[PDB]
Amino acid sequence: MKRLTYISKFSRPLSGDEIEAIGRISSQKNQQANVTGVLLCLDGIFFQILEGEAEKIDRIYERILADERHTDILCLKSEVEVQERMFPDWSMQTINLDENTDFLIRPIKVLLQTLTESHRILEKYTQPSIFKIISQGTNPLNIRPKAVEKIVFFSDIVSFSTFAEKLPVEEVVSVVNSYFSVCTAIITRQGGEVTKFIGDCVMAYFDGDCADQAIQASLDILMELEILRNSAPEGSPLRVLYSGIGLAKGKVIEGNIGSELKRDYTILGDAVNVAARLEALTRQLSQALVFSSEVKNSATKSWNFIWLTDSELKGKSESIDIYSIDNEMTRKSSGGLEIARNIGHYLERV
Amino acid sequence: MKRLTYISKFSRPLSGDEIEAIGRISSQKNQQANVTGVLLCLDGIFFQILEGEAEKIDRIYERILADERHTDILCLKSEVEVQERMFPDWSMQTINLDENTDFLIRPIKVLLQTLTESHRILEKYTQPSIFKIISQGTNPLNIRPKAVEKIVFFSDIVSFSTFAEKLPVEEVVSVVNSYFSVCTAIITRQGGEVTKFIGDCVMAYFDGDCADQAIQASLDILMELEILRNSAPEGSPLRVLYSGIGLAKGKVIEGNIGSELKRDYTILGDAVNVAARLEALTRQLSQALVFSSEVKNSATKSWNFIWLTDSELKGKSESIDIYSIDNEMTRKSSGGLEIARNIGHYLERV
Ligand SMILES: Cc1cc2nc3c(=O)[nH]c(=O)nc-3n(C[C@H](O)[C@H](O)[C@H](O)CO)c2cc1N(C)C
Ligand SMILES: Cc1cc2nc3c(=O)[nH]c(=O)nc-3n(C[C@H](O)[C@H](O)[C@H](O)CO)c2cc1N(C)C
Repeated sequence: MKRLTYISKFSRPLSGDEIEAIGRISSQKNQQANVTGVLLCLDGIFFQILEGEAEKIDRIYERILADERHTDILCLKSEVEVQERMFPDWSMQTINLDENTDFLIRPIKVLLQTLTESHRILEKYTQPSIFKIISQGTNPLNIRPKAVEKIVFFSDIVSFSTFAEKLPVEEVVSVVNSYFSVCTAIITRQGGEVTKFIGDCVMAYFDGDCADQAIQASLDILMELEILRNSAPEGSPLRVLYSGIGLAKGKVIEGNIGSELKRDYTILGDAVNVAARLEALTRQLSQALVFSSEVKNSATKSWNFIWLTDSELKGKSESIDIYSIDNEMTRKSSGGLEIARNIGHYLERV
Repeated sequence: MKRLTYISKFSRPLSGDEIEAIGRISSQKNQQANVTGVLLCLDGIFFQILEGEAEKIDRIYERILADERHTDILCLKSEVEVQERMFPDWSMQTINLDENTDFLIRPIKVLLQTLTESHRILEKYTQPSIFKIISQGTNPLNIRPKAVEKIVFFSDIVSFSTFAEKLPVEEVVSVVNSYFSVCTAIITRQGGEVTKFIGDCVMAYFDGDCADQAIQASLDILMELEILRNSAPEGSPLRVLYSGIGLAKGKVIEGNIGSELKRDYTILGDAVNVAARLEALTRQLSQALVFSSEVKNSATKSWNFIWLTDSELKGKSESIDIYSIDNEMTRKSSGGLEIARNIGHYLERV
């Protein structure tokens, strides 16, 4: 079978009566499906273990995930090869530790709480792909390195040094984090993975056969930033936030790369270098979005490709043909590269 | 008072009798010091909460940290402003959950275990500075951004593309991770912080008044790699592993930078760019280690500085004077940059 173990946070307060009530209705709809498990709660935190049929389990959990009485739902463990059940006795036993006064459950309550808020902290510092992998039923640390084709995405803020020059530290961080949120949301919805931030640069990747998603995610980012600029308060740093984006494609190594005590599940390869180099040429080329020939040809949609240049770098000494896409949004975003050359004054007066 | 909460792993097996025995001797030496708390164990994992006087607490914990009957000791929480005690009743009560059969502690045992291995996984993906900050009694997520002077360290592998060209993926990752371990150990012991890996590049920083530690950590790395090369098996990829290092100094922003769901506690500033640019010139300059004028002058030891060049980049259009240090190790390491231009053949035959 499949055994899922998750934790979540109360969206708003709940009383034992509502908790127990969710317990009962849980047990019933569970008995119907031969699903077994436990539900605990401790100071506004839910713990649950559910076991049963794969298709059954995922369907319950899809409903648990869209239920608005809890949030920050995180799968701690997914076992997909289960043959045994740990909670044969309960369709959905519920244990409210808040009310518990028992002598040994007490020291155990404060451990749980401390373990949990700690885990919550680490979650915030943890790459998204790690929890994906965990929810797909694998331990990230056990994945062997592998060669894979990827589209690599690289982006940064135009004239970011002017920002950090002129703005108080809290505004600078605020601006960068806004940027990073915009990119991460759109890249994730489009099926990609944001893998690293460095300075004000985003690095991400999509599966090798997803050039169209890479390009679209990028056009969407340009669009989102345009909404954000024209929507921002008067004098806002935000009104002159502009990005350059660079796309490349290549075979890369995917896996656990790092020192002994600290690793990233990430990629490593020539395409990472190429995408970064491409993004850096967006100033010279006056194109907010630049990508390689291979990204272009690997694309299968009717994009309005424009040949930009024949350019050198690296490497093997061969010139690489560089492309963008011509439409209202890239034109506006490309014009924004010029604007961004001279925002020091504007920024000065925030 | 101060309340410390940590978890650790059994270095080797222990029986309840040894566990309880550590409990008793714990309770006694604790009663002596007005220290209170709890010790739990669950399948080869120790949980402990200790409360008492700051100087008392740190002294016990210094002894706990160097005790070889457990490992992977991680402080989950440090409270330094405590006025109340949660475990007034026990100098060191011990609760072995392994033996427990109680009806509700049972579902609680499997939660603890799952929460814990999960937390263990995330630890591996988590920056070192986060646990430092936690052990110093602060929640990393609550630290406001701040301007600070830093020496930024940047390093990478010479001709790394030849490696990823010629070597199987497992060897490539093995080689990079070896590199990253060597740098991280030495940078950490010398008081610095490795903050990010990107491709095969390390980025780190030291406090602004620690140029001497920055330089020494770097010389030590060159030395460590030399030991590693000349110590490696015949034909090993390792025997042609070489690094270039770049040091810069400047005022930077330190803080939580990232999207909503994923952040790094890191730095951001011109000095980060400058150090990277400096490291890239190590090929041109034929100097394994290059650093800026400011790093030099901020240094207070009798280093054997050699002026390298007057170089341009960035930025503000001003030429920056670039330095290295002249001794047997930098000379050997600088000669290694030439060697590394032509290791494709050697690597081919591994
Ligand atoms: C902690 C918690 C546990 C839940 N467990 C279950 C569950 O085990 N089975 C189930 O069908 N539905 C559940 N639910 C919610 C149910 O999916 C929905 O109430 C109904 O099944 C939708 O018809 C749970 C909800 C919870 N809330 C408080 C966040
Ligand atoms: C789980 C565990 C808890 C410990 N707790 C304590 C403790 O609470 N107080 C203390 O003085 N010493 C301890 N110790 C170890 C002691 O520091 C040393 O045995 C002596 O104090 C050194 O004289 C603990 C050791 C442990 N091992 C099994 C990893």
